[PDB]
Amino acid sequence: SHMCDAFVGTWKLVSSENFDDYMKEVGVGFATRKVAGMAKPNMIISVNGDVITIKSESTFKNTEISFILGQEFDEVTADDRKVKSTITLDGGVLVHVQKWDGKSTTIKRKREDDKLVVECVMKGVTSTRVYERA
Ligand SMILES: O=C1C(O)=C(O)CN1Cc1ccc(Cl)cc1
Repeated sequence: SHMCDAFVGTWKLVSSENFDDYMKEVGVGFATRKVAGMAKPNMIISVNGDVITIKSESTFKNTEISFILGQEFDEVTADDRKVKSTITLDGGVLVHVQKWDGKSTTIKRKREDDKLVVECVMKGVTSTRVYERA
């Protein structure tokens, strides 16, 4: 049903801003921040029926999530948090909320021009990560 069509594909990270500070706010430790911050992941997004799959492949970690919009799931993040996640579409933006230990962070993924822009927010700290088609 052409849900998420403009997101589907293989995307490569081309810029990052404020990611170390976002990771600090989330609680990521020093060594993981350094290695994770170096990574240039590819994000691979696909849809099969109602199921969306987002894979992230990098030299740091490979991650994979599959989900149905609005339906909570378990996620182990790249930094090894065990979180409860819900992903919805809000006005054409994929909004990914992660909950763990009474904390919450939100990752928004949006298409803007030929890029896919990822905004990661923890309390007052935002990181913006820009991906281009691979
Ligand atoms: O899901 C994404 C995505 O498509 C990014 O660019 C950043 N991110 C969150 C994130 C948090 C912590 C670590 Cl260690 C690694 C990634």
